[PDB]
Amino acid sequence: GRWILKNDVKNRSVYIKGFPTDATLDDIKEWLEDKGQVLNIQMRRTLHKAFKGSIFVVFDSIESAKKFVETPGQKYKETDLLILFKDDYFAKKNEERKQNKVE
Repeated sequence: GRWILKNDVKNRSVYIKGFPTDATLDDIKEWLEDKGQVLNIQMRRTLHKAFKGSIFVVFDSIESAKKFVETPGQKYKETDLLILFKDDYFAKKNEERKQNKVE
């Protein structure tokens, strides 16, 4: 995270949670091919006695990645599919307010 050069990878990174218990590359790529195309996807796994099911997806165009997160709540039937952005994950993950606000 030192000196951002080339294409901003932050505005081009996306994370999705809720995939099936076997969201393999073929299964995860199947849902993306039918909605939003990703040029790079990282599968998040956890110890065998661990439960994960998370996968990071990076769209080819930065503008296309923001339009997917700016879309109203999008959930996939059968397996609950939830789309989360990197800025929000880091915000909901760290949990720390700095500037004043409603709270």
